[PDB]
Amino acid sequence: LALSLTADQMVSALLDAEPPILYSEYSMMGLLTNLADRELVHMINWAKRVPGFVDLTSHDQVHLLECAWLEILMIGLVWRSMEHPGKLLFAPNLLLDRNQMVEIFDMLLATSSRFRMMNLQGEEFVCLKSIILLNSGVYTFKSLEEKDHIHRVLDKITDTLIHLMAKAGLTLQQQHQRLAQLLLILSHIRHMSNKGMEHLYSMKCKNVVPSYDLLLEMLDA
Amino acid sequence: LALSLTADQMVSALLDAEPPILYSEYDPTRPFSEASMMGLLTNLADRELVHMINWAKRVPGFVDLTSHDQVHLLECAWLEILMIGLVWRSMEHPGKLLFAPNLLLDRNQGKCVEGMVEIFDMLLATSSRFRMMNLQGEEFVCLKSIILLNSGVYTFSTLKSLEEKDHIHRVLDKITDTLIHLMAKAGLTLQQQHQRLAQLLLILSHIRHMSNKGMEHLYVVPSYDLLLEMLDA
Ligand SMILES: O=S(=O)([C@@H]1C[C@@H]2O[C@H]1C(c1ccc(O)cc1)=C2c1ccc(O)cc1)N1CCCc2ccccc21
Ligand SMILES: O=S(=O)([C@@H]1C[C@@H]2O[C@H]1C(c1ccc(O)cc1)=C2c1ccc(O)cc1)N1CCCc2ccccc21
Repeated sequence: LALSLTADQMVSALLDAEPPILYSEYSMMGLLTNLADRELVHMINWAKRVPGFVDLTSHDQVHLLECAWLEILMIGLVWRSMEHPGKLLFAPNLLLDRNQMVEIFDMLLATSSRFRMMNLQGEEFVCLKSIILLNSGVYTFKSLEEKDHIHRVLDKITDTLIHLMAKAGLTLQQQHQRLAQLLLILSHIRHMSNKGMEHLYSMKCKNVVPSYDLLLEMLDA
Repeated sequence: LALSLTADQMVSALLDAEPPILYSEYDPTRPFSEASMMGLLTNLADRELVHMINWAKRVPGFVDLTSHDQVHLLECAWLEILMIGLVWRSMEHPGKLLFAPNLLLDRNQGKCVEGMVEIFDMLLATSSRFRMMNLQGEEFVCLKSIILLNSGVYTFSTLKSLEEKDHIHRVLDKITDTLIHLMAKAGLTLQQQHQRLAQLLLILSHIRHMSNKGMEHLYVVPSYDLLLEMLDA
């Protein structure tokens, strides 16, 4: 069914699957871990709604989640903070400036400024967040049939991004230029995820990273 | 004048700029130890680096940047650039990484450095992906230039600094134009063109991942001062 969707159907699906913006519950690391943990529960249920994701085996679903989770968290943060220059909107009651580790903060800030400079639209945002889910773990995996399916869904999402842009009036040159601009930021999101994951470790927080079994269990629930 | 180039002139510039293929040390002691394999790899990478700076200086637009920004882009990109070169050299050697014509390593050989094998498998997967896609040489040089300009652009305050970033993004747009031109010229439909562009750019995210994972183990890394001195020479 996912491969028969039109660009409008794809966008409508992803917009309806969007998680809500959560609040923090009242240390800073404690507040952020608690927020991320509640965000993770919504992310599984969002992932199940990304067209094509539930066609994969449970093992492959876990592997993609297991690789994309912090990138998804981060891209959501950068989206939330777009309209707050100089600050990261972890939650509406948890808005941070740099003075409040700083290297990654600055990288997140730069990404928000870039989305702002590009006038990133929410319909584009949801497509990119789906791309991360399906792409981040695909090169590190039935497996053949599974990878083929993932790449066909990814092509569907490209088509949808191009359709969105054409509908907005972008020339053909502009469509491809913007498509390349958006995807290249995904290489910066990966970078930031890997450094975040390195920073979690150096803070002695290797325990907050969701394990394969946690994801599998959350997904079977 | 970099942004005045046509697509055909960009491809020609990038092809002419390609670095040479170097050899590894001749007849090393085999089987390798951890230390010895690392030694060989470090020595090869150190010598590749010099030619990488020569190549970088010929990537259109690169020398319009300040020396400080040129070094910053190379600090961020060098390992990704070495890795994409490795993956390209290895396309026609499934299951194997052609570090040099005289250093062709399979997976079991990666195990000799604890933790290496996981990056080894990622590199082999990327080479299989390029084979599956029938990556063309002209496309490869465009990709490798994208990594140089993009990897460090987001971590550059002043009018000049915004002009530097704007210049980088404009050159990146030109290379996008060039990739599309190559694809259209090959006969791909518009739909195919956009799909193939996305597929190529998404592989860049994986190469970044591998570079992050390998840099972690490096912690060998070329210093700011080394790169600056090489750039002025
Ligand atoms: O890289 S960080 O360690 C990590 C990435 C991002 O910020 C942190 C975090 C997180 C993830 C899962 C955890 O269990 C706990 C924390 C992130 C995050 C959380 C929710 C969200 O919706 C989006 C992103 N980091 C650097 C910059 C600022 C900062 C301040 C305090 C502590 C850490 C950091
Ligand atoms: O990703 S790795 O860090 C990096 C990729 C490739 O293998 C390594 C290497 C390299 C780079 C610079 C060095 O000074 C030394 C080694 C590589 C290399 C790639 C292209 C090229 O043209 C020349 C060298 N890595 C995996 C394999 C074994 C290994 C063992 C210990 C820690 C890391 C790794």
